[PDB]
Amino acid sequence: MQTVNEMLRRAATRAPDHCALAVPARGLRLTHAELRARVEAVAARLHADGLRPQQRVAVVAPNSADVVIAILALHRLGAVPALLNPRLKSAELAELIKRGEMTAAVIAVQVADAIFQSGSGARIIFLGDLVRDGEPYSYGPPIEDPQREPAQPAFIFYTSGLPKAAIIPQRAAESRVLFMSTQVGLRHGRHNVVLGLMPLYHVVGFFAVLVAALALDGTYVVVEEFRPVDALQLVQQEQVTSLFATPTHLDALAAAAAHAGSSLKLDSLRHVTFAGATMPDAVLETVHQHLPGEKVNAYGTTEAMNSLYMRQPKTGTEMAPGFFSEVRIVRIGGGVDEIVANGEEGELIVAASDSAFVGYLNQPQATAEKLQDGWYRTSDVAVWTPEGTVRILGRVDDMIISGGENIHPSEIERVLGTAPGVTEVVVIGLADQRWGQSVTACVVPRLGETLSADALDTFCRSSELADFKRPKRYFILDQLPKNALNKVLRRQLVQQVS
Amino acid sequence: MQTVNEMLRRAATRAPDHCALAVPARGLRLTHAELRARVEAVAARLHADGLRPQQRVAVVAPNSADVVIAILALHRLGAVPALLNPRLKSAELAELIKRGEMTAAVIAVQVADAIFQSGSGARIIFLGDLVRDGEPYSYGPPIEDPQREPAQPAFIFYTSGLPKAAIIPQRAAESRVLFMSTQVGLRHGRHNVVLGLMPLYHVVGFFAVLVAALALDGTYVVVEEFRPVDALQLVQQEQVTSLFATPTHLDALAAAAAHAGSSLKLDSLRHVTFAGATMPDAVLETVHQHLPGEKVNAYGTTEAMNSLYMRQPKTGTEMAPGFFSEVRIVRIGGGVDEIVANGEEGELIVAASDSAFVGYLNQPQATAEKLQDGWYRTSDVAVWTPEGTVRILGRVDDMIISGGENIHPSEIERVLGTAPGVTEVVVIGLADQRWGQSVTACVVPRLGETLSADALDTFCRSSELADFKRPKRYFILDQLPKNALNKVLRRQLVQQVS
Ligand SMILES: O=C(O)c1ccc(Cl)c(Cl)c1
Ligand SMILES: O=C(O)c1ccc(Cl)c(Cl)c1
Repeated sequence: MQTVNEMLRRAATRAPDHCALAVPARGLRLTHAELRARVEAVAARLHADGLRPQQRVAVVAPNSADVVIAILALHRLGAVPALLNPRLKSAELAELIKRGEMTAAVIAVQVADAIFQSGSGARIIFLGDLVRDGEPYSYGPPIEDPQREPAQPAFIFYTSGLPKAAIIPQRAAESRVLFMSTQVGLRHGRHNVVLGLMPLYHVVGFFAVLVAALALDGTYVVVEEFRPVDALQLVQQEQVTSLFATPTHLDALAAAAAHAGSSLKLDSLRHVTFAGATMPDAVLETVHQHLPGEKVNAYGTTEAMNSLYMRQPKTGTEMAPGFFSEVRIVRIGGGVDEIVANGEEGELIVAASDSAFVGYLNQPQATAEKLQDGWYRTSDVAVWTPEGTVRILGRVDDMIISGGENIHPSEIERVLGTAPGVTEVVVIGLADQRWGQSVTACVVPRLGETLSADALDTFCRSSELADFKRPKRYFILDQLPKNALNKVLRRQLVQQVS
Repeated sequence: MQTVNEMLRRAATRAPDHCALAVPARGLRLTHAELRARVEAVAARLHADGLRPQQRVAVVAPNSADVVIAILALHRLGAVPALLNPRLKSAELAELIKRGEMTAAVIAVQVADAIFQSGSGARIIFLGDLVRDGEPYSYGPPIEDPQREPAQPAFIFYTSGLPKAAIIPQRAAESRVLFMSTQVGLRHGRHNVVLGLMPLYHVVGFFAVLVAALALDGTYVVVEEFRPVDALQLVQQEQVTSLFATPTHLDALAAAAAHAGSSLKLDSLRHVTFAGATMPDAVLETVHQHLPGEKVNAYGTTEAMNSLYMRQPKTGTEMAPGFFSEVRIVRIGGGVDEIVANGEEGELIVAASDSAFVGYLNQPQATAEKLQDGWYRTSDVAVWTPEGTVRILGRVDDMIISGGENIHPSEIERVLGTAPGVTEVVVIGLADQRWGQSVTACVVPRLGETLSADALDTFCRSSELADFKRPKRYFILDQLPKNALNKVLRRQLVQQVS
């Protein structure tokens, strides 16, 4: 295998004086050699404080040169980084670190108060005490490089109840990186300038963006806070070659690009990648119109990384498997061998091979639901298009079944979201009748505007929606319950209105 | 890990009806699904005949759809293919199969007589008895897929005394393929049409060309016999996207392209790759002038596959390490830690990691000379250019040392090869004086022409060669002893003239 540490180590020998990390904000740059030296010193220092291989260390911080150093430091030492969204509640993080039987928690954030106070036996470490603006606090001699095994735990990332801790084995790193090469077209070389828009607590943010940038002997441009025009300036100033960004980021960037024109020079940008299954047609339309480079839509999971893709996508929902991947669509709640007839909907399952997680930390029931007989079960519904591509319909858990009929709220949400006066819409099935459940739309109006159940129904009737798909009821609301990091709490909304 | 068989298996699920193998000669095409079915049937059939996993099977055949089937069949069964240049002597092949304690030999070639007659206990199998023009002889039920281990032997390839049998472990396949992606820029997709110019008994021919083509869900175009204009027609007719070819092939192709013009449409060709360390400037010049696509010079070995490269090369001798690779230049005949001062010549050594061979079959002395402390020793001399790239000088074994001075015959050969009237030149050091050895040129004249020691000396004196580098003596010959498959027997030549 080639571990993260090895990939970065090897890169450093090939390009020791090339720029690894650029923070144009802080006027900060570090070469590959310089980035190693800090990874080594922060490593030795943690090791001098008692930290040993295989011990789990929480990391809770916004993106920064300093957290990159700390994370690779931890990995280099041998410890297992558990990367947590800093947007979680104090209560939630404290609980996850408690449940994770974690040895320490590297933080930058009162959240510190909470950890102490949860009972958890985790030594609270402030990121600024380890490294500041790329400058580490050094003490102790250099340390061993511990032996790493292919199935051994390497990194922990959390899913989208509470988030589950997916364990990423050592042998997963390489294909978690190289799919950026086989699917997206990135190649080895110092031409590589990669914009760090994706957060580091997400597997794409970490493997596909940070580690890929360094392992191809390129440069990772750190972004602490996303501002659309600022980011487009970075593309121009840094000669950015690729960006991987969220649907929301791209909408921002496309419109700023449009309301710029050839004001900004974006020619260096050859790759614009995104997980755009949930991306509305209109945004995608603006992406092709107003941003340069080859566009690649990508489908993946925390659990198995990349499973599908499309170069130059027409819709955001249909994609095909790439290198490393093997995929099936099976009857919902059936065995991994129950393939569906072509054109019938089912669950997307992907082979659980090198890139796959080895289980959810301390949750073997969840694991046995998800890893069956060598497959990973996405919980996503899909259909095989006549063109031989996979169309993603929505989550199994959001699927409304009304009068014995599969209805996917995301479809309806895409239609309703275009209705004049609508700012947000979530479609849910109410425990009810006609039967099983009834299609219900919950809609927030634009600032100042009214909405009408009647007018929205009229709008739907003029749309493409098949009859049975149309909402039977409308609730107009000032707000949707969003404390799963935005993400709507579909379950909790149902409770609120029923 | 992802083994050859797995890479091809997975591809077949993603692209079952896409064309895997095209033989435009025989008007033959096979989809990925169809190629699996024959691999399975030839597998079961060999297994029904007694063949078991880990048993070594010799393969001696020119390139063809049929040998591709047989080789993958053997691999799929579990047997270990030992691929041998069909241009070797009957005596030599019989001896290698004897030494290789090989269970059977799949052949297409009197060579059959010799094997029987060498004592060797190897069941002689004619390729036409297993599969004919893509059509296999089937019998027996389908068979198990045997368990494969990362360090377990997978394939045997022979070096350039007699050829040594380098054992290629299961875990080597992936990076032996994916360097075509990280260095050369190939990406996954059915756009991939790969021209099979390289022979299948060479690791590039096999991993970088055949397996890469199929594993990226593309098409391998079979070429039984290389004809320059024919091959350029194939590019046009088949929409070839990449070719990997020898220096000799490219010279042919460039001149045929030139003596064609836009007669031939070559636009589909995006990648022209070559191992061009020994490639003369003039040929390279014609390659950039007359062939399209990005040109990539690549350095590699049977033992460790790809170790260096250059996009858009200016000379053929200077290259830089890519993804997977780690490299050093050490003092000749010294420890792997004896790095040289920058600008001093030494031996190129490359880290022995996933892609590396695990040893030479039945030759542990040779192995211990070659695999030391985690490195693979190339036996090639190199220098680090001030630009931070590796300049390959020539083999350690051809290096002439005259008056305590390193002289590389390939350099002198490149100069002398341009001298009017010279068809071939080999430079050797004669056991002699001034001292140690004396630089001697052996030159074959062009058909009908004379050569003069005096005129060649005059030519050299007008060249770039530093004084001490100039040949002290000239032997004009009608022929150079070439029975190491062309390749000159430098040792044997020395004997002839001394
Ligand atoms: O969380 C996701 O959507 C996700 C996770 C991993 C990958 Cl590779 C992708 Cl393309 C998407
Ligand atoms: O035999 C060679 O020259 C050779 C072997 C393997 C590779 Cl990858 C290359 Cl680029 C060249």
